[PDB]
Amino acid sequence: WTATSGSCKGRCFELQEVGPPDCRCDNLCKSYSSCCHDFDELCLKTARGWECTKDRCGEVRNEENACHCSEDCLSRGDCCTNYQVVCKGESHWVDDDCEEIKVPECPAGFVRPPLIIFSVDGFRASYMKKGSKVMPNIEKLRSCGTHAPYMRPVYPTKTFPNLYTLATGLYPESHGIVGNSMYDPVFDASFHLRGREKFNHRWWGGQPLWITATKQGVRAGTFFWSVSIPHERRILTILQWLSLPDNERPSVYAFYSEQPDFSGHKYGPFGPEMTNPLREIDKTVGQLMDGLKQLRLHRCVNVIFVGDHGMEDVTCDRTEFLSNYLTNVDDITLVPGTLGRIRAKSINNSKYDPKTIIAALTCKKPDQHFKPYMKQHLPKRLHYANNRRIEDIHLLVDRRWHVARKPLDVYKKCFFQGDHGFDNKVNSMQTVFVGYGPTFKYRTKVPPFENIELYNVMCDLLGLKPAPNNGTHGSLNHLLRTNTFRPTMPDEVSRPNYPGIMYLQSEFDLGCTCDDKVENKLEELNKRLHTKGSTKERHLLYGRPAVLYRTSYDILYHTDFESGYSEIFLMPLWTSYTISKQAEVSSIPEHLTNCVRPDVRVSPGFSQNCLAYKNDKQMSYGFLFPPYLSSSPEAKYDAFLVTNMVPMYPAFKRVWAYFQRVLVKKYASERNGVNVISGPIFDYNYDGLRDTEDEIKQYVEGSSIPVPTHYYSIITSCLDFTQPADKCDGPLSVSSFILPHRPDNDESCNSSEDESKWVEELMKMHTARVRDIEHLTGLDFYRKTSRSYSEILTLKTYLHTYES
Ligand SMILES: *[C@@H]1O[C@H](CO)[C@@H](O[C@@H]2O[C@H](CO)[C@@H](O[C@@H]3O[C@H](CO[C@H]4O[C@H](CO)[C@@H](O)[C@H](O[C@H]5O[C@H](CO)[C@@H](O)[C@H](O)[C@@H]5O[C@H]5O[C@H](CO)[C@@H](O)[C@H](O)[C@@H]5O)[C@@H]4O)[C@@H](O)[C@H](O[C@H]4O[C@H](CO)[C@@H](O)[C@H](O)[C@@H]4O[C@H]4O[C@H](CO)[C@@H](O)[C@H](O)[C@@H]4O)[C@@H]3O)[C@H](O)[C@H]2NC(C)=O)[C@H](O)[C@H]1NC(C)=O
Ligand SMILES: CCc1ccc(OCc2n[nH]c(=O)n2C)c(Oc2cc(C#N)cc(C3CC3)c2)c1F
Ligand SMILES: [Ca+2]
Ligand SMILES: [Cl-]
Ligand code: NA
Ligand code: NA
Ligand SMILES: [Zn+2]
Repeated sequence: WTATSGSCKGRCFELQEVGPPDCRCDNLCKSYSSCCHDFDELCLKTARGWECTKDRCGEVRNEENACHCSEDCLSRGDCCTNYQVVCKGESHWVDDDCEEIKVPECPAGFVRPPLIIFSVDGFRASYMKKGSKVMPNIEKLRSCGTHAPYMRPVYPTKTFPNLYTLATGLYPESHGIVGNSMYDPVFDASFHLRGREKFNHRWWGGQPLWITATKQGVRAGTFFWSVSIPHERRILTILQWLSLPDNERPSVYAFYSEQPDFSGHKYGPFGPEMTNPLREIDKTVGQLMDGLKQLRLHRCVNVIFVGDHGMEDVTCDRTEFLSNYLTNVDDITLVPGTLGRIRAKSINNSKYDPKTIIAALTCKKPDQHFKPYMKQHLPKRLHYANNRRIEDIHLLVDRRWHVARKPLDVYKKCFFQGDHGFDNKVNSMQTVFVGYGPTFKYRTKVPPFENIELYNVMCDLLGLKPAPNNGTHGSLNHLLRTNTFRPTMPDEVSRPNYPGIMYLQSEFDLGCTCDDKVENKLEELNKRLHTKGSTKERHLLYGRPAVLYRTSYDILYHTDFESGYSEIFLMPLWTSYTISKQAEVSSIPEHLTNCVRPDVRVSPGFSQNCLAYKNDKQMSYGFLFPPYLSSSPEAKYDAFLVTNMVPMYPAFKRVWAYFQRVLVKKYASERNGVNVISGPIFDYNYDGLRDTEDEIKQYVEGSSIPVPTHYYSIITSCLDFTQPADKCDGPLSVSSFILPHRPDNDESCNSSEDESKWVEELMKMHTARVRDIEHLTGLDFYRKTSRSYSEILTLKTYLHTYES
């Protein structure tokens, strides 16, 4: 209940939220149906429109006008944004040459440059180039400020998950807005875009920027605008707040446009109808910049022009129907569209079975435009699993398509030509970033980066300490002129042991055999040197990874590779090796097919054994440093050490062998040498974080050998490919993957074909940031390069997408 009989007189767009049942006058009151009786009259004036004309100049103030052109409007702070242009011979900001803003140029009483976040819904990255002719204001921000050619949104590429990621620096699984639609089973409550339900605090985790600012004594304008407030009024309100006195004035502001997303859904991303919406956004930007210019703030304010997601071509006829797949279609609930989420229709139905639903959805039709996953099997780069609101069964839908339950859902709900939501690496989903102002760089292009990184920089821009978040603070220092955040490398927690030869062959009873009894002071001093690390600068090119948790591990050196071997998990945490352009691939000799060799540096009790793999009918093994890439027949023996062995399902060994035999060498050819760091990942609780030993759900049968959920590789080389990977003077180039360790290749519909037809496709889908591998392993990579730490942080956030 609201006592709407109070008044908005002198309260229009007040910053405090007034408590029920007293009537509100804030930019949220419309959404709560709680505005005072006179809110529209007083706070939503429209009389005479939004622009000054010559004949209004020097008018007598008339308080009913939307905005003013009277001589007193500047001190009142309520001129039309074009007042100075029309009435005072000034130029529009867009017509002014851009000139570097070397220092903030702020009016007295401004303690720091204010930040204005201009957020646009559905603004696809390619609009910056393709619409540049109709967006002169936005083109000026982009060209004169700092811009990325695109910015990567988060999955799902939907509005609220992405806006709240911008706000919090968190993945949707952590902030809680995991879709525009959600069921929370703990609260037994549903989230929808309609009504006031979405406003309930329980949906929104983490700490958004406006709360971060408030808690630390920086005042914030309100980030949510009711849909019925016109954009001209949003801009006027922000400009009015900016003329508040010092003590009362916010330092951070947000504007929001529902366009171009609204039209894009109707017309498709490049419908001819889309030019108008783009012009209109540009005009709104021009209003803001003109208004800042009037207030003498245009060389003071940092402006961020930022999108939430793009827009793809999607039409009703491109829908897959679960009714064509499932017999039981009425026993499921489906969240539909550009992603699918499935759960049981009724939690009383114990004939519900995820295993049979998944199997009925898997490679059933030759052109099938979606792929089913248990959420833990989704590419780790998506970070879309660790929340009770994410259903176990997920459908990744091909770009340009929808999934729906039954045909009737689509015609009793073509009425649309655009949509978004797809995998966040899809080009049509990429969105925009431009920063303009004293703290941003001048005329600077920066590589694409992920929207999860922005919260940190927004905190930097405002002098705030960010709340714990998923950005990597310092990874975007290259966007900034000043206010950089200079992180230190984390300290190593566990120091390695360096074991020498400590065990005789006969102390081992591993049930392994090797035909290795095939054997000089020339060639033995040499082998000893290798085992002492004489070739380590070749194979360990960026220093040893630091272990950031308490554990017990051994550094093991070899001619061809170096490893950090965990006595806890009985396998390497990491294995590092360099493969030059000239390296040659060989096979595993016939006599060495089943060769496994005890490592005389490591006790029996801290070794795997071959009996375990013989007895486990589901589990085989592979090796981390590939025997195929041995530098000599004698070196090959090192590759068969029990300390280089890792448990692998036969199905996964298909993938791994092809990567090791064929791809590594292909990457070395193309990249002029690669350095490879490979290892296991244990994430049984799918939280994106290294499991502790007591979190492991599966072992090689009868043993203490833990089964990895994933295997990773980090493949580094010289960004200037004229330099070989092992003699690189400059910046580095990286690609990584985190391949799921699965007992079948059901994910790959073409997997009965030759590995050359499907394995690299799998790998690309499981592309990763080095940073994702750091979280999953507790390791810190690139500790010793000649590069700046911020640059290394940027490298670590890099994602190789394979989009064109
Ligand atoms: C991306 O960035 C974020 C932020 O840095 C990372 O998330 C952090 O990860 C930490 C580890 O997972 C986690 O730490 C835990 O905090 C628990 C206290 O939780 C509350 O307080 C925080 C701080 O303000 C708050 O943010 C939390 O908010 C969560 O929950 C609310 C309501 O449910 C949501 O609104 C909100 O969205 C958020 O949910 C998300 O996280 C939770 C987990 O917190 C998930 O359940 C959701 O799926 C969702 O993703 C909370 O209100 C604390 O209790 C934990 O401590 C346990 O474990 C340690 C082990 O060292 C031990 O000392 C304790 O004994 C304790 O164990 C006891 O409880 C166990 C579990 O019930 C039980 O089994 C034991 O027997 C014990 O009794 C833990 O320290 C931190 O909360 C989050 N922060 C956020 C914001 O999500 C994220 O990891 C990053 N991702 C990647 C990939 O890098
Ligand atoms: C850059 C970060 C950012 C910018 C703009 C944001 O909304 C802008 C917005 N106006 N009107 C509208 O329909 N939309 C989506 C935003 O989302 C929210 C902000 C607040 C607040 N305060 C509250 C909510 C939930 C719905 C109740 C969401 C957001 F996080
Ligand atoms: Ca984990
Ligand atoms: Cl959704
Ligand atoms: Na076996
Ligand atoms: Na298959
Ligand atoms: Zn949309």
